[PDB]
Amino acid sequence: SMFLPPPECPVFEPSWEEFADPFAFIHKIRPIAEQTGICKVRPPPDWQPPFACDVDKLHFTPRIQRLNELEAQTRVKRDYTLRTFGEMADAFKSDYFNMPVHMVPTELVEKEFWRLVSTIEEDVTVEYGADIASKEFGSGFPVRDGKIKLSPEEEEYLDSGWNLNNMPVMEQSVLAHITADICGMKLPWLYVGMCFSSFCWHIEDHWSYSINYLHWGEPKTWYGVPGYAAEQLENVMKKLAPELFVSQPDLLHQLVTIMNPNTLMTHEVPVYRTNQCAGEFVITFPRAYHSGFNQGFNFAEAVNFCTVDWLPLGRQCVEHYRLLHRYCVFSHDEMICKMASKADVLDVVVASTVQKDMAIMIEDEKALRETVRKLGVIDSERMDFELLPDDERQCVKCKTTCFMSAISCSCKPGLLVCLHHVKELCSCPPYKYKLRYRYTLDDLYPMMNALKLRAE
Ligand SMILES: CCN(CCN(C)C)C(=O)CNCc1cc(C(N)=O)ccn1
Ligand SMILES: [Mn+2]
Ligand SMILES: [Mn+2]
Ligand SMILES: [Mn+2]
Ligand SMILES: [Zn+2]
Ligand SMILES: [Zn+2]
Repeated sequence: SMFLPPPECPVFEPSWEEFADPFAFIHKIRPIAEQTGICKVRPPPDWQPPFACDVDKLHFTPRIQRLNELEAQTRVKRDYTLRTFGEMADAFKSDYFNMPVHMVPTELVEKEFWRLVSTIEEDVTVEYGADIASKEFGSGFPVRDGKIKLSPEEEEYLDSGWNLNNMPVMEQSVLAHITADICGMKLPWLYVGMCFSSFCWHIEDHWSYSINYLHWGEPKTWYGVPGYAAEQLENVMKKLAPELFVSQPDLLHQLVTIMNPNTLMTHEVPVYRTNQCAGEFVITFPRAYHSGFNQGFNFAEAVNFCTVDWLPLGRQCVEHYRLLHRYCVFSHDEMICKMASKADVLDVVVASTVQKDMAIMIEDEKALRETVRKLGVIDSERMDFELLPDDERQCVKCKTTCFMSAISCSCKPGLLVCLHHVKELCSCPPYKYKLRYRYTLDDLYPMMNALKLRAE
């Protein structure tokens, strides 16, 4: 056999009552769906957000993609309109199979994708569209304030919990009250697909959820691995493609690849599949590896998503980043402290969950400060870390974005290390160093206490 399709991931068909609140729904399905990494959600049949777009006025520049298994691709890096892209895309698939596009079976495209990527003699290239929601490339969902009168049907979906523009700013999102420069994680991204255009194996930034909606067009085929098996997958991948695991100079140089799910399955990594059709959602859970390809010309929209369930995994993720020397998108501790400073307006369940994470943060910080004092760092000064651009507050050694504290030395102006890397700053003795801290321990306990009062 060439390709043995992985088993199907779970599919949910919520009632209107179940669907109305996405956070409740996603919490409810977690015990099932976290075991598979991905799941598919079919909205109720009358949930039909209208899509409108001028195919001649929307412009984008897609990336050329070689389709070679295990070959390195960079995670981010010729102008088309949506019309001219669609014409290219349709002609490509039509010519590839010598058939009309709807007649090409999904099973065949999948088999052929996996043949094509493993065959060295084949050098098939396609074009992959990825674009932030913006003035120049709008969301597929309705949004306010475009200097345009919206239809009543459009207005029905402005405030939907499953309008991907709203999910990050709803009260149950833990990023709802955050306002650091992290646009990539509260704003949707648009993906214009064609036959075989592919998303390599990856997990989301900070191990966040993702929500993915296929607005229209031909299906999107997915493979997913549960969070629990993330390190098994990485070990399998490292053995077969070690070049992908060399550390990156920055966060725009991440290496990813196409890899046959049968290889993962041969090494006892659990993998699930689905074909996502127009009008369906795919949800990826924290640290759930996923990859896939498009069956044909299509239009998808996705957003990162951080719930109360995610919060403690977010802390683990930043620890894992420190161990790997990987750059952070934002400071998790900064997020926690921001939320604490708004305790009175938080959702009560969010308040309760932030309180728990904050207690861990404070105890770890207490221990770290005791440790650096014993190393002979004596001098200290308060510092408003949040005011520094990220690249001015990264640990020299592990690249973590500092917030709670860091160590500086006047012999190396502007350099910082986190409290795990006091020995990596410079050759001067520790009495010349200064502990730079955002809060005293006595500042922190009342912040956590406000959260407790809000939580009731
Ligand atoms: C939430 C959107 N986002 C942030 C974008 N930035 C990293 C640039 C992602 O990474 C999503 N992960 C990539 C991806 C693509 C696709 C696709 N082309 O259908 C499906 C699943 N995952
Ligand atoms: Mn090939
Ligand atoms: Mn993704
Ligand atoms: Mn001062
Ligand atoms: Zn460090
Ligand atoms: Zn020094």
